[PDB]
Amino acid sequence: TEQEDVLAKELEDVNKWGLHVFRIAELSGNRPLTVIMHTIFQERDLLKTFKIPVDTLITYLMTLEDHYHADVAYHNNIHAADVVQSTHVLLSTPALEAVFTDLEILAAIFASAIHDVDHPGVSNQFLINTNSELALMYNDSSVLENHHLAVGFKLLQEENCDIFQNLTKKQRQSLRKMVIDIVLATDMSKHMNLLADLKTMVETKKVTSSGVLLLDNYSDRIQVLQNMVHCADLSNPTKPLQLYRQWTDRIMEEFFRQGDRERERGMEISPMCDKHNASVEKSQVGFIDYIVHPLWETWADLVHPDAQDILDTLEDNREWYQSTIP
Ligand SMILES: CCOC(=O)c1c(C)n[nH]c1C
Ligand SMILES: [Mg+2]
Ligand SMILES: [Zn+2]
Repeated sequence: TEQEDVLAKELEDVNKWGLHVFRIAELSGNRPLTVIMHTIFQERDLLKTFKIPVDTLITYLMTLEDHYHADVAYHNNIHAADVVQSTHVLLSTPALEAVFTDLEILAAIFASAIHDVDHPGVSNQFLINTNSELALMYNDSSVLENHHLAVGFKLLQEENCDIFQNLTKKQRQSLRKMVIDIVLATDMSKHMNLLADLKTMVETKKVTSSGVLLLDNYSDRIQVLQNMVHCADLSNPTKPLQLYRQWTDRIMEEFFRQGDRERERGMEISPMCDKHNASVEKSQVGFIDYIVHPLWETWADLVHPDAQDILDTLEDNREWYQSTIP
């Protein structure tokens, strides 16, 4: 049908920053994670490399996607698809050419796909403050992130869902460890420490004559993968403005809903969650200045000059949001 043809055409931009992910979500019947993951797995020849049966991949992807909440405005299957595709583009950076193995590539992409699964639309701090069952289970540390991992891995056990069935025991152990290390690193409470270590690597950077990064041990390799997926997670402000604005509307909706729950419970309303006392534009400029730009400028230095266009877009968007403040 016409819908299928237009979807296929939009998916031709899968290797580009600024993919029309919302349009893909609409055209696919709200299956952006399934179609984008499938497209990327075919593009990178991952099904053949890891002997993943196509039916198994689609079954797992659809099940995983079903565990993202359709009533959560930001932390849903569209965000997951976006982080997956963003990681996919970052992995193709010329400075990282042939740096990571196929298993490491698989781990980064899989981690991106499951990284927010079953997100309830409220923060770790909210879960801790409300004495939730999740915070009790996880002892207040990386509560959501531990849960996303547990669900992502548990779903592999469903009927015809083990996409890693033909990996060796060693490969399965290695992939699991890498995925856990990556998703736990998406917890924002770990941002400052991750950035500090990324800055240290940039200062002690070792490269070939062409500018390709030389990473030998696991500690350095996983650190780059952790920061890569963290950058992908925090990539909305670096995308074309039309996309960024849509992501902002979505996170503000989610935040305001959390603030409504806090207000009625007599709790202090979390930053950016009070719909009656919000400054959306000022908050975006602040988030770029204090979190997103420091991170992306450091990533840009690591892969210089491959991320210049991304950094340029970030700065363009910061300038535009600032202009909306009288
Ligand atoms: C698109 C704008 O996103 C944010 O402001 C934001 C913050 C702050 N925390 N998480 C997100 C996604
Ligand atoms: Mg998360
Ligand atoms: Zn996320």
